Amino acid sequence: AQQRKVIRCWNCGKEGHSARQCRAPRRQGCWKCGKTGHVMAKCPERQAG
Ligand SMILES: [Zn+2]
Ligand SMILES: [Zn+2]
Repeated sequence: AQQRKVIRCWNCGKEGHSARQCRAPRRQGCWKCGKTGHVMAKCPERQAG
């Protein structure tokens, strides 16, 4: 049904801008999984937590 989306703001995920202007608090360091300061460079990707 509603199949349409505008530029999704990376970092927070909001159709309206990108990651250069978005820095909300809810932000998530990594993005392939979404967690916090941690990033793909050091993302555990599902661990013992
Ligand atoms: Zn945003
Ligand atoms: Zn991550």
